Amino acid sequence: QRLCCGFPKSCRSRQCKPHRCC
Repeated sequence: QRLCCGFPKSCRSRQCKPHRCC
């Protein structure tokens, strides 16, 4: 889905932090 890099709500996760969108 639009998780970690899709929408910023997932960027608060440890795994999502280091993405290009995060």
